[PDB]
Amino acid sequence: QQSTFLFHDYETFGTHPALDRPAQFAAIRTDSEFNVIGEPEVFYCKPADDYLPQPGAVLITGITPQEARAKGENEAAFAARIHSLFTVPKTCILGYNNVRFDDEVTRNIFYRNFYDPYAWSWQHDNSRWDLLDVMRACYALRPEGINWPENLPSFRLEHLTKANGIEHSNAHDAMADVYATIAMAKLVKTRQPRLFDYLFTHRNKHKLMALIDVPQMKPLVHVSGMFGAWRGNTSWVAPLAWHPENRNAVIMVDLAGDISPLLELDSDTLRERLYTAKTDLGDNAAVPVKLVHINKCPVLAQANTLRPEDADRLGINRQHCLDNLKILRENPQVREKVVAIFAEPFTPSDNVDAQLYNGFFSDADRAAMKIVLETEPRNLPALDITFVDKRIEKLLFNYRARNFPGTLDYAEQQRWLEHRRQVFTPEFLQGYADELQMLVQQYADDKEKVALLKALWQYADEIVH
DNA sequence: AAAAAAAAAA
Ligand SMILES: [Zn+2]
Repeated sequence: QQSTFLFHDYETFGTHPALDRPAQFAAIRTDSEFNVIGEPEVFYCKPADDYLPQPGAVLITGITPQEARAKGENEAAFAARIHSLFTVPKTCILGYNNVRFDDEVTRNIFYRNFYDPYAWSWQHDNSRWDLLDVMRACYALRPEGINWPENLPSFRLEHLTKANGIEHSNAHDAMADVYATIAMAKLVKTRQPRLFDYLFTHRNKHKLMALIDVPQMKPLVHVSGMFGAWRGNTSWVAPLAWHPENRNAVIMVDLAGDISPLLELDSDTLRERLYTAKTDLGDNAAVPVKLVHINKCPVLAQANTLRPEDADRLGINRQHCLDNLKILRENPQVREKVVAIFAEPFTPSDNVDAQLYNGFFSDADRAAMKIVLETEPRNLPALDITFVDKRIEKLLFNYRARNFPGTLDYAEQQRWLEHRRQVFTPEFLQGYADELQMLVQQYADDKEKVALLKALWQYADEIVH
């Protein structure tokens, strides 16, 4: 066995990994130096009878449900084959914006189809990585030897390829975006091996904790999209405390922001202000507090990694940062307040699709679920097992109804049909139809997009009648 | 060993 990178991409029918369903999946395997191993993979997913796609999404990808209905297979066979690629030992699974999007989709596909939601990402020396954050880090820290497009720097993949001399034909097709991803990976590793190798070696959470010192509030440069392009997605942060409820989260202070509220205000108002919209503040200062999830490949380094001139380029004032840090180190009651902001319960939906983060499944249940996968769908009803987790019973019905409709008996068929009738209410279809209509006018002068809106209208019409 | 449901990238 040898270490490889697996570049992957999804195209989905919507922006919500739990409720929306996937459409296309692509992947290429490569060695340490980015050379294709074997054949690229690209497949579709046959969307079930209880789902209509977001019009927005179909407009973006050009993939109609009929398209995926034809050349794709059920979500259970989709899941199974992505699973076998993802679980090849010593694989680093990566992509573009895959940590916040694609991996979430992956987790839910496994959850719905009885695979471990997470194992693919740690077991047999597996790991994940996000290339979007690397591009951003490169622009902030070591921009020399690459072109960065503007409008303010854009990190949309189609722009970064075009503005560097790489084929970018038919974007938002999965296979092409993987190729472009591979493209940016080679470039940066060539032009900036120092930063690239550093970033890769720091994808794992244990290396990152080596940088984080709560008691000293030792400052760090942090590149993250939430900081905004108007300052290169970069600032100097300090760790105040480990999040009281989430163990993979550290509470940072953005030293570039205004620390009046933290000194002045108390626990509750601050929480209110933090979740106050950027527009409803009036004159009030923003809370310069941000969570960093150490399992989500965040970009962190020692302060001096942002070099004097680079900080000059992005317009980050170092003196004002050092000013803030020194006041904070002398004002420990601030640790109290920021902890308190995050130390308050939550309610999930009664929809089992949206329940992955209810908690891990036990050993006993995995066994159970392992046996589910090993049973012929036609013998599932006869299977005599009991599950501890309330979720599993509910997932199993959905699995069966969505992937194996013919294995349902009469009463289960009647149950399913009631589900479908509860999804496709009159109020919902009107909302759906209203949206298509709106888009049809908004694109009256576009044959390509109206044909899609027509297609979506037809698919909706047949799937509910 | 694994998680958590403002800015800008999907
Ligand atoms: Zn894509």
